Amino acid sequence: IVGGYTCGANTVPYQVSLNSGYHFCGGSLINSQWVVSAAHCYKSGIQVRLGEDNINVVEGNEQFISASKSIVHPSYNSNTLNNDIMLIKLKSAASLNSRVASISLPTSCASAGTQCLISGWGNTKSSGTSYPDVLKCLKAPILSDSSCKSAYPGQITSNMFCAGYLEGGKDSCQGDSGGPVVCSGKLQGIVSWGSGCAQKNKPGVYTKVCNYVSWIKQTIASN
Ligand SMILES: N=C(N)c1ccc(CNC(=O)[C@@H]2CCCN2C(=O)CNC2CCCC2)cc1
Ligand SMILES: [Ca+2]
Repeated sequence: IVGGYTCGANTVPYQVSLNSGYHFCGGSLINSQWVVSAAHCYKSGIQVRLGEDNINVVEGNEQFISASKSIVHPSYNSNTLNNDIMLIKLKSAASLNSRVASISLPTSCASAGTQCLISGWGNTKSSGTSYPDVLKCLKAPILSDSSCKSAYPGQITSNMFCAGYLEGGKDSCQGDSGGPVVCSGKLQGIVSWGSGCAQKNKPGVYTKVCNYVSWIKQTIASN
């Protein structure tokens, strides 16, 4: 997160860290046994880290649980990043508490101008690299369909939206991938892609979760 702020410990209790001996992606807890993340975050050997603030110190409240299943959308395309969504089943259920909590799926899609909360342990620099120890936060609005397509012509599918700031300076970045965009208490986005980070006229692009609620339920119910 570039241009954001320190969230404060466990203020984003649905935020998880995907760990393979290092933080590599975020995700969102949607019930005691399932996480939503990005298909481009897929790999073998994922450990889901719940309850985290400082990812480099065991502070208390952490739950580390291996993934038992990682289910990438069968229509994911790694070139266009269409259908950039993955479900992870935990090997054991998480113990839910004030520090480890699920986030609701949407009942409907959000509209342009909706303010959302984006969070993660990704890069904090728009030029070069700096990676934080504690969780960072950014409030960002959803942009219009047309502004999104005018920024990234021929690259925005019906399964994507843009959010952020065209003037630059405030954005998600590498290492925030797979993490949440939460609007009015609902998970509406997944951190997916963009050109650079926090660059003028290049907002962030997010997977449109409302298009996947039925797929998520249907897939969890059969797994
Ligand atoms: N500016 C952001 N909001 C942002 C940008 C990138 C990420 C992480 N995702 C990525 O790095 C993904 C994975 C595959 C390549 N990719 C892309 O973002 C590549 N950038 C595209 C290429 C042409 C137009 C812009 C996360 C956030
Ligand atoms: Ca920790």
